Amino acid sequence: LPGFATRAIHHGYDPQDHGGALVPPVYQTATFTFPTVEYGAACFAGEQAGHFYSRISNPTLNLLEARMASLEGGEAGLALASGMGAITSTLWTLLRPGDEVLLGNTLYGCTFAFLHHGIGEFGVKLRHVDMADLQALEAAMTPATRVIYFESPANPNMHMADIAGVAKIARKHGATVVVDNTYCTPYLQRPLELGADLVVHSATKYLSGHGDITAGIVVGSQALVDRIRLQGLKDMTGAVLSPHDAALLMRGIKTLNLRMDRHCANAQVLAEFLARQPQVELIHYPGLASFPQYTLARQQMSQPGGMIAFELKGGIGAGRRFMNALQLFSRAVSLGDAESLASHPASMTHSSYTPEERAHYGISEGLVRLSVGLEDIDDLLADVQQALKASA
Amino acid sequence: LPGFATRAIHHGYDPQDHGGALVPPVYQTATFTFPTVEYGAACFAGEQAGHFYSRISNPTLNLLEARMASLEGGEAGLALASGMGAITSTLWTLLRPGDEVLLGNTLYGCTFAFLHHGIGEFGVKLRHVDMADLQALEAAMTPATRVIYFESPANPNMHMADIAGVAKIARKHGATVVVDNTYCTPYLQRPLELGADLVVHSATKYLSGHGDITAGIVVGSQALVDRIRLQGLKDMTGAVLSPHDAALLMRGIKTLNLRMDRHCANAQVLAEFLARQPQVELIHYPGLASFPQYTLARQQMSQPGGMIAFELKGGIGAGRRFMNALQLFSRAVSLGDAESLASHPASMTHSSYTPEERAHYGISEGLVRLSVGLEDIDDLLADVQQALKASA
Amino acid sequence: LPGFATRAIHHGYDPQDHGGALVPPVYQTATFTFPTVEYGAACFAGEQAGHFYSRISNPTLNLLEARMASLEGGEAGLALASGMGAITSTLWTLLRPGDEVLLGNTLYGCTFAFLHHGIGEFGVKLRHVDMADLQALEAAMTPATRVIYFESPANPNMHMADIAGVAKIARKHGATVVVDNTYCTPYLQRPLELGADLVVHSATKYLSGHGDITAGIVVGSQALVDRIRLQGLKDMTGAVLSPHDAALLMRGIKTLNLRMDRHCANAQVLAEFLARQPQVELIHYPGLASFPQYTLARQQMSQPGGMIAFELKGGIGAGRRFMNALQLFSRAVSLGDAESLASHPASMTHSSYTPEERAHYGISEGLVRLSVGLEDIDDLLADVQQALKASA
Amino acid sequence: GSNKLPGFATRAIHHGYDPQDHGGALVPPVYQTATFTFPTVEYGAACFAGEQAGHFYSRISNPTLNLLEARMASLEGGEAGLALASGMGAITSTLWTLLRPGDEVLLGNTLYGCTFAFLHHGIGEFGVKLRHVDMADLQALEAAMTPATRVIYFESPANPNMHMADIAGVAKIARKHGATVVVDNTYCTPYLQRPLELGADLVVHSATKYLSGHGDITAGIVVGSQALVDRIRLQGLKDMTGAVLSPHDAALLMRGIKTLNLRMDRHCANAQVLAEFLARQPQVELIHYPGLASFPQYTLARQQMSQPGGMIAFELKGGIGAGRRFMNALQLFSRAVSLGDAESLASHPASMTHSSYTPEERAHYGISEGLVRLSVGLEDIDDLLADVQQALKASA
Ligand SMILES: CSC/C=C(/NCc1c(COP(=O)(O)O)cnc(C)c1O)C(=O)O
Ligand SMILES: CSC/C=C(/NCc1c(COP(=O)(O)O)cnc(C)c1O)C(=O)O
Ligand SMILES: CSC/C=C(\NCc1c(COP(=O)(O)O)cnc(C)c1O)C(=O)O
Ligand code: MET
Repeated sequence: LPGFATRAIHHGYDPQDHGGALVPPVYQTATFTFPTVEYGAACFAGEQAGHFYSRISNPTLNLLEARMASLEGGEAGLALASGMGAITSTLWTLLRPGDEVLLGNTLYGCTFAFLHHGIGEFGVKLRHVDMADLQALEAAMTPATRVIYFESPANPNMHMADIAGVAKIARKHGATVVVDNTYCTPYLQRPLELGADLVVHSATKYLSGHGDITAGIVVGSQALVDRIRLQGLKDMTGAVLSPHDAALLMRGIKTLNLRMDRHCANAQVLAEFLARQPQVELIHYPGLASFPQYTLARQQMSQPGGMIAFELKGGIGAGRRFMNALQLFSRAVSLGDAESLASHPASMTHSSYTPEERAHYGISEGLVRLSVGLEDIDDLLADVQQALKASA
Repeated sequence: LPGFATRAIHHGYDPQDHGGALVPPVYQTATFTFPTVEYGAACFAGEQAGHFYSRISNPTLNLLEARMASLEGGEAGLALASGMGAITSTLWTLLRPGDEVLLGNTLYGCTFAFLHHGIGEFGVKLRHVDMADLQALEAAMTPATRVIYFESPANPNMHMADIAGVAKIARKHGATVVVDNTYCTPYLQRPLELGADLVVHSATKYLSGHGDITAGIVVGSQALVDRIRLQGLKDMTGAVLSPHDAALLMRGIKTLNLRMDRHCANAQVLAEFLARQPQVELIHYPGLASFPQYTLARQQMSQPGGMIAFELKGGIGAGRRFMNALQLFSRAVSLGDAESLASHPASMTHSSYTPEERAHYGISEGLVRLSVGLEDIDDLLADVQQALKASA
Repeated sequence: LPGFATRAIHHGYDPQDHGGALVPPVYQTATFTFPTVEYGAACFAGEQAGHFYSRISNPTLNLLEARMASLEGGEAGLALASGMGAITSTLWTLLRPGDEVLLGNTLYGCTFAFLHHGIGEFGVKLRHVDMADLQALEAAMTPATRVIYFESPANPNMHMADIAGVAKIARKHGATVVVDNTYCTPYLQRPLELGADLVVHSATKYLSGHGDITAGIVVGSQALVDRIRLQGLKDMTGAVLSPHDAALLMRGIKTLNLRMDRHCANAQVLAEFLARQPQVELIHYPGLASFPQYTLARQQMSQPGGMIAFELKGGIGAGRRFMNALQLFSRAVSLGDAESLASHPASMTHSSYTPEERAHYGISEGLVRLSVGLEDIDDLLADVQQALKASA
Repeated sequence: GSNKLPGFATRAIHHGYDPQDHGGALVPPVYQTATFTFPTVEYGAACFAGEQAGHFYSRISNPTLNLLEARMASLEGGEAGLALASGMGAITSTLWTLLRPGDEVLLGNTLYGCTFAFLHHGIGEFGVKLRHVDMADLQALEAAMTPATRVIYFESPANPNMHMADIAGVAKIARKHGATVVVDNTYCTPYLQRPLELGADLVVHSATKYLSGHGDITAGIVVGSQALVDRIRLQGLKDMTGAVLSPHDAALLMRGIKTLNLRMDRHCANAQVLAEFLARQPQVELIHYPGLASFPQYTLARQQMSQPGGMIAFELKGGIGAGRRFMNALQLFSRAVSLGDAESLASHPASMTHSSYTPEERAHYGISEGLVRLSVGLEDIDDLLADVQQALKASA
């Protein structure tokens, strides 16, 4: 097996099948023609290998899918119009009324809304559990539990789950484990190699790396991915990725290892800085020895990532003023871009929650989240220092 | 009030607001920054204009949306990753368990599959009514009836619905009427002006015109579109259109009127030709007097369209020989491209129906569907001529 | 031999050669690899047929080139980064110091600048001559004359050249005739079929049709085009066209016929309107019976085009008022877009600053030129009408 | 305080763009438009003159291209930038504006093939005189200067043999005599070498190579003084080449420049390990890599380039015959021209990038027949070593 960087650049592509083109040509085409109608009819049956319509399958997208599967260590992949496209296409195809889903305690806002105000209003039972407390997860398992879905680390407090420990319990009771691996990427964490069945990404984030597309990835077994493609995507969401955006995603993926290395090194220095500052009340960063689940972090992630969450002593007022004072960091949702970003999740990413749900599921009101970018670390520190003075 | 072609080129855009740029700049960006966090909070709350995240809203998508709303005569538009994106996003937000939806007799494969094997399996009631028969429709209206959905003309037999007749009934019972206007386009038929509440398009087809993007549009009232954007798209499908694809779609729309004229002219000559041939049992083209619903087609559609359906005497076997001998037409699914396409809906586009579930909903044995393109008519006649000779 | 529109959609491409893709895939790639190095050495020698570097040759560019060659009735085509790309690459290849180039009396501004302040200052002789007047052209020929270069119609006064008469005179001295066919496009005029050796285009204009790319085309004999590719383009200009832009150009070419029909019908109407107005001293439009070269225009052009130039009685000040009053027409240089455009070169384009510094070649004082777009003619008429009233 | 210059990486991501000026878009929107319009026709008069700041036509200037231009200027440490359709578009647009019949250009001993061909068979045939000089030999350069000498033009390291020039030294001689110094900086990028900071007047790039980094576009850049870059914009590009960069391709180039520092770091680290491995090998006659002490101009490399780069040049014992068999055995490296891509490439200049040269012009101007050039990519170094190791086995 070649190394991660070699596969992120080369896997699934030989230039000699495409006129020698070093870069794969872009199949910006909705439909594909047939030499005979029996050949075309065989394609629709699955009996012959080929393409007919890009919503179902497209060669540019397939190469992206194969490459991402290789990177996650899984069998098959599916590319979609957004991260929400990944999650919704996936869960619509795996759940039906009366099924129960076990959720991580804290979730990305639109995932939470999808579950509670979307598929949960169509007869699917939901129950939130602390996926780091394996006793409690075991106790919450019923025979109607079909899916355990969580993020590790969680957006946005960085709460972790023991993935292999959860997978053990799901094997024991017969549930499908679905992990949102957006924050880490396959470069830092591979939930399929720890017993998960499916992983989902917002490829909008680190995998793209440059903030210029919206996209989603699903990786897992050929059996599960084929059902998500032919039902979730085809019929229930229609979240088709543009070949153009798929080509850019592949372009971004070729520097993933180099980007994550720099994201992680910048974030480590910044986290250590913030931990020594008088205005900071507390800080969640997996790379800090004070991180509650530091041991599990080093067990599961090869590096501590580029995301930091912290609270300021002065509460929401100080957080507002910290944020307005930033000149190099931009005030924006999203993450995993070259540009450093900051946000207040209660008023933004986690707006979809009520005040009561945020307090119950762990989204504080004075919390700020930083996506640490690829800028020079001295420039980012100088920006942060002066914003802390301004926060008071 | 400027004419249709004028609005298809200019509506919603003044070059003076974007540094004089004649063509609108492409906002290929996932996220948008805020000058203060208060500004950002306000964007999420809805109480101020601007942008935050392209899955919810993007200025390039907004121009397309506003422009499509003008063409259709609606208050608001929404752009999505595909036709199925538009349909599913619309229906996932309007319906809940115990609601009923009355459908047209014939539907596009994946719409049918979505309805019966997707949302239908989540506690929603389906019932199929002839939407030309107002007596039957009235007798199907239960107080659970929340939505009325149909194509007119229908894919692929060309069945018309009485849009003003249906809307009359729906206004009395408080039902929302949704019309898939893909085949006609706003240039030929505007269902909102005949009383529909929402129109959906596969913009993949005539609106793009060139077969290079997959895309969907929803147009209707502000209040319905706002709900479909903020629930269906945001939370339940994530069917986000690429700004790149939206700029290609806007580019296509700029020649819609000229393209539709030529599609219609070419298809008229070809339909009239196919009527006169001995190998043809029947034919469904709205611009022949022979067409069963000719009078209703003239009241809704300003021209008869680019699509022909027909049967050969010889049946399924003669279909194969005809299709396989076409040398200018291509054997492929889809429609509304510059290139002329030929399709066998049983094995291809309507494969999602079981054998003789096709026959319950009017999908014949030896039905060949043509999407007539923009090529020189004499070349299209010659090609069809020699193909009929080879089907003997 | 298939019709013009059929060739503009299909020529040189079969979907069976590229996985069935209806639309050709875009080779957005700088380099191409070789299976062995003997294969690679052959490619640079010209022995083996393949690809090595997009600046020299790219499959996406080749398809565009073959298609543009088919439309103009030429052996071969070359795609370049702009119309000036095409013109400069052509002339740098064909001329050396001491060679003379014979020039149409009026020329596009940058072509004039290139000839006079560029290649003319490297020892190449220039002479301007009326290319309608065969007596003076024959008298102007010298042994040094190697190239005869002109536009017909000539920007911006619509003056015409006798292409077949010029070619006949060129054949007697072995000189190469190069026609800028930008205004007409191959749909309206085909200078190669009237005896010219090479045609050049700003494909930026009508061929694109939508104002979103800059591109040049050269079409002519294989031997000439090979040399412009391997000398002009490769070494002397580096005016490489992006494959992405070449894909868009081909997308524009698919509606060239329909767009040109509409451009011309709109311009005929606006010309007939302006010819009768009291504010209008003089008008140049090939379709008007009063047009000085009406008979010659109709020998060479199948339709009279989308461009109009006219003179207002009030001179420079009236020109400004008219231009400033247009609400629908945009004040811009360029032509051939869906959007209607107006320029008033006496508010300074064609590079010159006073009366008498003007009018060596026919650029005047109250001359405004219109690129008549694809909008509804009643809207265009209304806009021109109110602008005429404001000009008084 | 605030008068400190931001770091290279910060400027490669941010310089010249505030999201506030474009509806908050984090990524600049792409101006894929040929033409721009005016609010009045007097405002239009001033934009072809140059009293008013603004836009009219993309072949002259465009907001997406201006951002790219200003950003590359910042990185090179020059006043202004220009974006063109290719490396050759940058070179030709520059030389067509600076030279006229009677002028002499002093040229580095070895040049990229199409640059050589442009000079000898192109602009040379239009009355411009040419002289080659070893630009590492400052005494020879001084001796070669004449009062008709107008431009000094060279690459450093040169394509394909890695020969170098003392840029600071050439600039000093040029200051004294009055010539304009133009350096093709393709190989190093502004991350490794900044010829304007050493005294050059203009730098040109094939941005097709490391700046893009991903092999999907063709593109050129010129950076220099405002006066010289304006002249090149309005004469070379506008009238003499028309080598206009697509705004789409300029957006991709900017996307690539955001990872230039990281990619270059990894190119150099990979090539260094690979060069040391090739130095130890029995099949290898010689090897030119600037990071080995055996490199003829080792101290000059160290003095001008902050890292040794991604390009290796070597020769096998067995000559051209052994080249053939080695290159045909590679399975991770690709056989192709170009360089500075994520994918590792191997080529053979005499039949490839330098085919424009005649056989005696290759022996003269330092281009051997058995020379094999490597552009070391971003793959895992153990995968690359293994591929080169098994390829040397089959070349025996
Ligand atoms: C409320 S707007 C902020 C969007 C952000 N996140 C998105 C996201 C998605 C969904 O992915 P798209 O569908 O690609 O966004 C899925 N999974 C995770 C862990 C995510 O963080 C944000 O973090 O700020
Ligand atoms: C025979 S095709 C090989 C392409 C290679 N070279 C490119 C190049 C250019 C020209 O730049 P575009 O015009 O952008 O290619 C200019 N200047 C330098 C120092 C270059 O290396 C090659 O080395 O293999
Ligand atoms: C399985 S092959 C599909 C190609 C065909 N139709 C699609 C279609 C859609 C769906 O739209 P996307 O989601 O944009 O394809 C919606 N509405 C209508 C009337 C449609 O015809 C076809 O061959 O008729
Ligand atoms: C730099 S002058 C540009 C003029 C414009 N391209 C025209 O067609 O007239």
